[PDB]
Amino acid sequence: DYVPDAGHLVWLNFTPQAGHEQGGRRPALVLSPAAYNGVTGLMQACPVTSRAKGYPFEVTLPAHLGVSGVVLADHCRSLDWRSRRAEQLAEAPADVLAEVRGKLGSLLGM
Amino acid sequence: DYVPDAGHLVWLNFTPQAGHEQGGRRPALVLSPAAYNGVTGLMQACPVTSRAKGYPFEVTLPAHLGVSGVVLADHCRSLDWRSRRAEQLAEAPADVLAEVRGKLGSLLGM
Repeated sequence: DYVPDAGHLVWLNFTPQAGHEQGGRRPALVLSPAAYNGVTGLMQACPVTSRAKGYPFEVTLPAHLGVSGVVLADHCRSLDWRSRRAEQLAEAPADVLAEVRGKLGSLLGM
Repeated sequence: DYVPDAGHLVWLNFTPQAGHEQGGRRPALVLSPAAYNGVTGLMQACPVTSRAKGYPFEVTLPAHLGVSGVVLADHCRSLDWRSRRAEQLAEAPADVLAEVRGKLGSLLGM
């Protein structure tokens, strides 16, 4: 009965995807709250990749979480987290969630 | 040489998708700016349906844009717009963009 909540890092399959969208099973930083995620079966989450290109939209995860890679803030997507088999991994610190949101917000024109 | 820009309504294939994610070929409201869209080949956009479910995160498109329906603000996702074959259709008015952004921002925890 796990419902991802905002700030959770979950393992999720980003496949299926198209083109340059992130694919593959990897952590994902959940941005939407569990109340939405649980009522819809969807969530907004950003994939984490170990193939960091060092660009500013990549938000690094503190080593303490045990989740390698960077959050690709700009790659946030509406995801069916049951279909994509979300599995809880960890919880990101508030500052990572704030940085990802600020960067994604700038991308979305907020 | 079209690069989608923020506020554009484009026709796009939301397939491939998983599960409850919005699929199908339909309009999309682009939120991210062309500078990003053109450098990455990705964009953040929300799907449009001409058949509203009647929920608050739908944002109705005004008449006379030649694209009708509602923008599903909560279904925004990072999309490879070349893979999904974005075709420019129209430009949404600033108030639609702002309402979509405000709704999506609430979803994303901003």
